[PDB]
Amino acid sequence: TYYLRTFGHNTMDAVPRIDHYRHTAEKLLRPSLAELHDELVVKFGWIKGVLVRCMLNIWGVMLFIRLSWIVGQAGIGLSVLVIMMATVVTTITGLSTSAIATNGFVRGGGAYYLISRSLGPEFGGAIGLIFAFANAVAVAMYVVGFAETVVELLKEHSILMIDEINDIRIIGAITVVILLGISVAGMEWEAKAQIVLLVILLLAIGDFVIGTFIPLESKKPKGFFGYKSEIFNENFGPDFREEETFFSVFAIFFPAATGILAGANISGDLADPQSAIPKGTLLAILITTLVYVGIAVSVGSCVVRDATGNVNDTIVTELTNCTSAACKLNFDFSSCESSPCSYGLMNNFQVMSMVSGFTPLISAGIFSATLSSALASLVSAPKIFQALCKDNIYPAFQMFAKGYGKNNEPLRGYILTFLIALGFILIAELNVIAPIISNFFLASYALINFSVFHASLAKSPGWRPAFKYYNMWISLLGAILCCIVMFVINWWAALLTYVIVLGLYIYVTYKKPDVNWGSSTQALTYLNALQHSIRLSGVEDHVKNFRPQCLVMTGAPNSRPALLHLVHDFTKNVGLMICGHVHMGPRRQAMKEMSIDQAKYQRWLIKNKMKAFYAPVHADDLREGAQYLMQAAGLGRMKPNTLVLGFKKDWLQADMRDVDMYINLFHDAFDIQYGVVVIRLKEGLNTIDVWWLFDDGGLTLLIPYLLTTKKKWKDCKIRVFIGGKINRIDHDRRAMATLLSKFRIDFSDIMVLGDINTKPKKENIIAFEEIIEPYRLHEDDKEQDIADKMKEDEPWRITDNELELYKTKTYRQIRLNELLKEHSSTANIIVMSLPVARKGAVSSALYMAWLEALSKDLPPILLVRGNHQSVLTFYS
Amino acid sequence: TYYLRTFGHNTMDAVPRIDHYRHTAEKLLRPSLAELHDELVVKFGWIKGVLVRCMLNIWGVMLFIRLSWIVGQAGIGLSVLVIMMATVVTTITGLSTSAIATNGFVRGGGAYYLISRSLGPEFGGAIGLIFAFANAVAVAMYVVGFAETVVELLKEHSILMIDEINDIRIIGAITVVILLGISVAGMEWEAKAQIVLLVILLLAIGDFVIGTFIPLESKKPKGFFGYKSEIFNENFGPDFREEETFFSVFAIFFPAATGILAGANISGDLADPQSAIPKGTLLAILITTLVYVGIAVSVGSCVVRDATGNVNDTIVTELTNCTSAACKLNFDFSSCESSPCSYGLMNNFQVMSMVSGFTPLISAGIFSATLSSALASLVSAPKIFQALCKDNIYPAFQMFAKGYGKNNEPLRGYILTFLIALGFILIAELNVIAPIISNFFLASYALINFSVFHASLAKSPGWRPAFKYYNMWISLLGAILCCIVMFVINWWAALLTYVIVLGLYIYVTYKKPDVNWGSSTQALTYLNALQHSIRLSGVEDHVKNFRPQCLVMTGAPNSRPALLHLVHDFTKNVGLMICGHVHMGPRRQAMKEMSIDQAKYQRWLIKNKMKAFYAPVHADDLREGAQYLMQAAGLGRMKPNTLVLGFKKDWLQADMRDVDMYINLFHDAFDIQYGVVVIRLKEGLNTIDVWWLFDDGGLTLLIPYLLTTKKKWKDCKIRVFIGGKINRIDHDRRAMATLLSKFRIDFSDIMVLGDINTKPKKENIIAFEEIIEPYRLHEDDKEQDIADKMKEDEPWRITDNELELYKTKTYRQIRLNELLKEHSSTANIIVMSLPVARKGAVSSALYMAWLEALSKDLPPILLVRGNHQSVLTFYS
Ligand SMILES: CCCCNc1cc(C(=O)O)cc(S(N)(=O)=O)c1Oc1ccccc1
Ligand SMILES: CCCCNc1cc(C(=O)O)cc(S(N)(=O)=O)c1Oc1ccccc1
Ligand SMILES: [Cl-]
Ligand SMILES: [Cl-]
Ligand SMILES: [K+]
Ligand SMILES: [K+]
Ligand code: NA
Ligand code: NA
Repeated sequence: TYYLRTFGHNTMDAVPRIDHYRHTAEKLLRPSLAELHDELVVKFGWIKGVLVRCMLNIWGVMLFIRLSWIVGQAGIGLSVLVIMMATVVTTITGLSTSAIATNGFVRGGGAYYLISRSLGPEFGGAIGLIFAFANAVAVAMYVVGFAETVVELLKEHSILMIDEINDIRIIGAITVVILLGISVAGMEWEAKAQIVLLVILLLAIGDFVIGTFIPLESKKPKGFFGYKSEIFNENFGPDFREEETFFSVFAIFFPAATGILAGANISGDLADPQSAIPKGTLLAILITTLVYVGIAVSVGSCVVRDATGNVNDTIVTELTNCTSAACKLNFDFSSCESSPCSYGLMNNFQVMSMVSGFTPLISAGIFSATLSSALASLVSAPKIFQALCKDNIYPAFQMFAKGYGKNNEPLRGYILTFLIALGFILIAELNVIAPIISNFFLASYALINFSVFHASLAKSPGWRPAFKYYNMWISLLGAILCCIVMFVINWWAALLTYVIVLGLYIYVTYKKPDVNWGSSTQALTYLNALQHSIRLSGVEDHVKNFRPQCLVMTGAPNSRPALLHLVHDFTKNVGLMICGHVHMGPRRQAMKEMSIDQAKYQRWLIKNKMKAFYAPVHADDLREGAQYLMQAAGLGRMKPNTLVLGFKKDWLQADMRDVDMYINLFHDAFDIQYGVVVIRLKEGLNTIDVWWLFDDGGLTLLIPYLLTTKKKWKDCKIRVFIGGKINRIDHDRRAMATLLSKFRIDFSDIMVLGDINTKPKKENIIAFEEIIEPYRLHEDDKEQDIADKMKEDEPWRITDNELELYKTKTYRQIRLNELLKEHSSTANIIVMSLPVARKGAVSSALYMAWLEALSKDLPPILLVRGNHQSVLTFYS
Repeated sequence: TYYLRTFGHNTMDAVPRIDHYRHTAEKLLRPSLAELHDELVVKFGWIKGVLVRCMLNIWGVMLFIRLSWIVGQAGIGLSVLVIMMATVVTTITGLSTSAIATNGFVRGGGAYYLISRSLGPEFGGAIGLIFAFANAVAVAMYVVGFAETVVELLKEHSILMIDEINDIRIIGAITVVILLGISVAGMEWEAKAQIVLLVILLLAIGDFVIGTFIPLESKKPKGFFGYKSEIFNENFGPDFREEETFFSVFAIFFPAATGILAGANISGDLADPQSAIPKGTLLAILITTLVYVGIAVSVGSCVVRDATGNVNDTIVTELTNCTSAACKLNFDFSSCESSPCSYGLMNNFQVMSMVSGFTPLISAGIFSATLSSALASLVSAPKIFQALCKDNIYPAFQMFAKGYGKNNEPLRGYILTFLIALGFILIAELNVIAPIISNFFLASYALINFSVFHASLAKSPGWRPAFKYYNMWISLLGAILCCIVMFVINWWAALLTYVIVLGLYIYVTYKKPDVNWGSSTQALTYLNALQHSIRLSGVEDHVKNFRPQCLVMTGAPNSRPALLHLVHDFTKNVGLMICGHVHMGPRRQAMKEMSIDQAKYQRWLIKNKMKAFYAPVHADDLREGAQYLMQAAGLGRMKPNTLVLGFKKDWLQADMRDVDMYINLFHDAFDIQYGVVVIRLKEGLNTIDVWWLFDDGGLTLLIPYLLTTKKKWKDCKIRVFIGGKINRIDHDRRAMATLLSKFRIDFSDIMVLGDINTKPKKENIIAFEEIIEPYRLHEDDKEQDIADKMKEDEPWRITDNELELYKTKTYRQIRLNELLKEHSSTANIIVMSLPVARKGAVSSALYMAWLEALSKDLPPILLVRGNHQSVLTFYS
């Protein structure tokens, strides 16, 4: 029966499957909500790819040469502490790297890809460039270590080509060329070389361990004695026998702990990360740390610090106190504290190859240790560089993004890193440059830990690490410790690397590349905005804290640029600006139109440096869309309180439905207690005159003050016009002066006008009547059928009863325009009180004609009507 | 002739008057917008009340006693440097005080009133308590200085009552009693006493200056020589003949620079501030600094450092070189370096009373200098205390706010400060206390400067200070310098004062007093929220940055508390919660209802730790108000994307118009790309089962993950139910497991059901039909009048054609409820996919019955339908 078929076969709705969430690597092409609702070649495992590579990269030129010197200059306990501090740093860094790795599929590159996809392209580009350069230099430094041991073994025998430095450069160039050859040959060959070096190095470590368990009398003159408790108690203690300190020993040891990201830098060639990187990196760190601690302890409890290389030392046991621990085992290697004696645990770096068995085996271990790390860094650098260049963060380096072969191999990057390493090898004296490279590595580790902390601070639902044990405070502590260790090693190198990081960050944030990766920075932006708004929602309103929160019915924010600039003038950095656009038409097309317009106009607002919000709505007409915006726009206490309208210039030649809707917008704004600002200015193209004739709470006074508080209008002086009575001009002038001095509003002059409430000129009244003519109802000259006109061609038709009952207001508007023409004709901008027409008593056409008559033939003028709630105060 | 009357007489709209902005000190007030729209005893001047008080408070014990010691230890140049540094601190503090005091009317109080009204009651209360205590201690300090000079002048004669440390207390108690008496007498009496002390002190200064232009041979054995250029060139340079440094000298000098707020603590008795405090304080600071500099230079270029007072010191032109500025004038006061000589600039503090003429005049200058400052502190402390107590910030001190007499005089505070000063006088050894009091004053000054900087960083339109020359960077610099100077003297005193300020601030912010003064803190809250939202508006959306932005149709947010808590569970700290309320009725009453409910419900939300926004609207019905909210609610990119509704539990016993409106809310949400979440739980009042059978983009999966994120559901494990095919259970289960492992969604078990698509039980289908019957159209048994029935009692009437076209979907809902009953009966919460009914094809009643049949008789269940835009991702 079909009752037992595939669920979801008898419906259009699709069951969840991986094909709906897969970008490119289809099935059923998951149905849209409308369709359901609308009316009808080389891959490595974690062992060979991560564990082995990190293992080899960590173990370099120090495990077999300089570690004994460290256990000599500092005690066994102090050496263990030095090891454990860097181990803690690398362990926290590895935990953070794992947490970043288990968040999603990592395409290619290493630490760069993780950092850039975690917290964006600025830190990402900075750390990518710095880490790539650090690996390129580390190639030269490991090769220089190889050259040093080669020339040392040649000088031990009878062989020398040129001066020691020149021979070092000559051999190092050859080895770097050979390493470039192996790297170019491909990744499988690199892996084979890596595993053979791993087995040789493990054999060398076993050789050393077996050697320390078989003491011989030939090495008795040396420091070798074979795990004598006297040596243990003697070497346990900080004997710094030169211009050396604990911090300097830590600075010397720290480069050994690096290389933890060799496996993570291969992510572009791993079978799958999110399973390989975490366990491989953690196991590598654990094993390397255990080996370091064990070998340090063994060499400290088996070799004495000072030793004289002569069989002439005797064990006769003659009369001697010999409080030192050298004599307790025998008289060999004693009393070379007066003059510099040849060797021991403080003057010999070959002691590792001494206390062992087969010494050429230890030399081969040296070669393998220093060459595996160089190969790892030489592979690591171009992968990171190519991953960063594919993103085109720095357009100048686009050439190095190319790949070759079946597996994308950056041969240009290989050539570039080979050239950089070769250049740094010819110098061959890199002890000055080593702290800078260590600080670069530390900066990369610190920003990895900060990446985890920052992604955990922002609470993005898409953070979701698969790897547990990644506490955010532990990662923040790891970043802090990385910075501290960076400063401990060569303070000025740390300052310089901070300078480079900051400069690259600024350059990237100025270039502003067009990439969107869902970084933790954007999530943190959202979280900050939400938390700040929630905090603001609990703040009680107060009069001194009032701001003009303006909703402007600009439609497209491009139609009236000058108007939007003017509104921005008294809103930018003070209050809120919402650009309201109402879209009409069929719903399906209008939704797409709004989606396109939102992006386009928000981008235009950002590009033109406007601090405005775009608020598009869909409604059947302008009035109800404005109703939507005036009822619901905003969030919490950031809702608008003022409606800003551009003057309807074409109302004379337009359908009176449109002007009726304009005036109804006025009425609705007054209905829900909004202030209204009407702006009339010439869109084609020093005093600010404020005619404050009616008390609206002070909005018509507050707007021009905010105008003068900006640099654009800083040179314009506010002068005030108020209404008064003749023969009392000075009294009212002084009252106004004291009133706005209590408001601390700077003014240049106050003009009291007594010519208001006087009949305007005959020509002006004739012109107003001529303008009014085609909108009169003329009920006096008509029969009772005019009531039908009052319900069909209306309520915009102008009646005779209201034209006679409001003739005072009409004359006041005309006379006020005459006064504005006579006085404020040469003002930069005019702010004037906006008349309020009582709803249900004044037709739309009469209101619009009042505004036209009052505003005609004037410089930029603002008609303002406040909410009649107090907006100013003179109380503290 | 009425055309020339008062403007605004023939209209209802008023003209701007002072009475419209006056709290209590009439007229007809300002007419409301609705009315125009809706259809039918001691006061001081700045000279006496500020300038004199500040000059008297600044000049204390040091001006006439220890200034010479400072000029002796440090050089003339370093003395001028110390004076200028303290002057810079006090001048920036005075500019900041001026800027704060020229904003609004300052009722009473002093620096407390300014600080509290500028940046709120927390810092305000802290600094009020600290400054009041500091002035109370300073009373005892100045009284102790007066007692010390009295006892010194008594010991110069043969008079002595008891041991010096006890005679000091005996005299100091008497002087503090007399000071309390004169303070209690009244303001006018205190002013007269201050004026006479000012004239006596000016006479003493003139005495010193007149006596320095009169070199007498009787004072020649001492350091007095009378402006010899050798002394000028010799008294430069820092010769510290003790364990004293430059910083210690500065610490000794700084208490002389304080007292700059004496005229600002009298603000409650000034004729008018905003004009008295600025000019008076600045002029007082300038005058005091000029006098300090002149006195330092004069006494440095006139008196030598060391002087062995003896007539036997003569200069008979003996054979000697003596390359020092002692013999160049004469042999007097020469060679007292082997043993400490009796006096001079370094060993004498009475040198001021010696250089001058009449010496008792200088002693009276000492007395006036100490007593005027003590009186100023004793007056200022209770004024600040009673201003702080009138606000009830600390309700334990409410008894100290009451005043007696015509002018409100805090007599209780007077007794309190008298008792504190008397207690500190009995100790009589306050040199340990001194750094604490200096640090208290410095903290007060620093927070004044920070008040100006804060009010300038926030850009409140109501900041508007009347005093220019108040650059905010200079104020920030002054605050930083005040902190630095606080640290320079007695670092641990600075730590202690920071501890007290921090503790008082925490206590006040925990007590949360009910005041609202329009502080700069609230303005900065608004500015920060706006800036963060503007920054967020320029952030491109990404899939892994998606958050659930939910608009919940709660109505009153306390009607369904369990539903509100559940929505909060997956919204708190992640995404946005908007509580939508639709208000109906007449507009005039509904606006007032909305205004009341906004405050009430926002306060209720805050008081229950809910991070939700209240969004009330006025609309004709629920549907169009919800349309308002879905179209316009939110600011920028912080707009809702999901609609959350509670289940209509009473839909059976309700008018079908309401349920039709509910289902139309569903359809409208689906129309504009909104997810819908339906929640059905018992309002009366461990696994999370997710039955997500259709791919909505992942919202049905994302919500219960966010549920498990919270600590309330941290013990609940997500287990998943999907629809599959029999005999392919394991393959589908594995596919689901890998899909949600790529999503990093932790699950306990996956259950695949093949029993879906099978016919439900007979009893359940019978019950569904019985519930359905009352809303059936039954057109098969009727005539063409059913078409009219399908237009009036409609479109909620259920047709037979759709009941047959969607019988499979009905059976699926019933069967799914059976499966939920048998499987998820014990779950803590159930999340299930929400069926999508195609608009125009399924009646409202059929859709509601589908939901009811699906979710009936179950634990708390969520029906979720996502946007069908991708919400999860497995890409990094
Ligand atoms: C940034 C680390 C890159 C390799 N450099 C580093 C590696 C190791 C090691 O153990 O991997 C040990 C040392 S060190 N302190 O010399 O013993 C190294 O410092 C060098 C090496 C050679 C030239 C100059 C500095
Ligand atoms: C916080 C300031 C309160 C007054 N105390 C202060 C005032 C003046 C002055 O000139 O007004 C000078 C000094 S001084 N020369 O440093 O001792 C004063 O320190 C004293 C005074 C007496 C007892 C202990 C400390
Ligand atoms: Cl690394
Ligand atoms: Cl003060
Ligand atoms: K290493
Ligand atoms: K003083
Ligand atoms: Na290596
Ligand atoms: Na004084």
